[PDB]
Amino acid sequence: LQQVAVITLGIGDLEASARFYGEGFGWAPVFRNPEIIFYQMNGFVLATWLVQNLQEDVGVAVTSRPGSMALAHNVRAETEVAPLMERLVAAGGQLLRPADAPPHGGLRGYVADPDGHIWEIAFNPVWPIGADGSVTFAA
Amino acid sequence: LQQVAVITLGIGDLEASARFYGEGFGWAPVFRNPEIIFYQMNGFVLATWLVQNLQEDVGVAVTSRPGSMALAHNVRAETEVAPLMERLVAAGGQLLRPADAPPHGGLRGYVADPDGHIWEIAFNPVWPIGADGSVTFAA
Repeated sequence: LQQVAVITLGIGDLEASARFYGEGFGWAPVFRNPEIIFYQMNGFVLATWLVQNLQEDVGVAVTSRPGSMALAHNVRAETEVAPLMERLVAAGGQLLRPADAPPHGGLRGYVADPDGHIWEIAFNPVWPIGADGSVTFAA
Repeated sequence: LQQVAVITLGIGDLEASARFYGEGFGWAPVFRNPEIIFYQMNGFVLATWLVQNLQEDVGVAVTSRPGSMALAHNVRAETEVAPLMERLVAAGGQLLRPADAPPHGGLRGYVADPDGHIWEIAFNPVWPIGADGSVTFAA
């Protein structure tokens, strides 16, 4: 089945990460200990694990730097993009691209978390957002 | 709201990537063009976009190498971990860690896609998997 159970991001400091996701996104953890934090998302779990521990679990050297990837958070109105991005920046985020209209229409910007993981904050009215998140592609 | 709308992975070759996700995971795209492929997942969309295009959209230099992250796919029985991993490897995946029992119990291994993005194939009976994916953390 087409499923992702957990998105795990390697991080360097739990407090800094918790600040970004908690004070920036307004998310609350479902689990937390000195090495990992879990947030219940729309169909899966987001985990922020200290890099040393992630690397240890994989068994091979895993870089601490962000990679070729971006996670998008879609909002319900164009007026929500800018405000949310400001909140992320105020919570330790690094502004990468101020919100503007992408080729595929709508409005989107980019902000990276404290560890460099890229987040796209976007308004894309073409893709339905269900009652409890659940985003579905639509032509 | 606690939501991820899209997980975008930067890739170098669509055919190689499509082979891994299609022949390895058995997933089918909902959208595809010469630069990007979208797969409808459990509450969100997985996108594999040519790195040049991803970098262009963010506006800043974005590495082509994988980063400090891992995506997990949870199976419904311990006997499914090994077979699925073999299929991923046969589809171009790189075996990083043969399946074994992690500290938190269960069974899990790691295989990276053609571009280096790390996938954990795991059996974790403690976390419920709903009718259409939807994985939820449970103590």
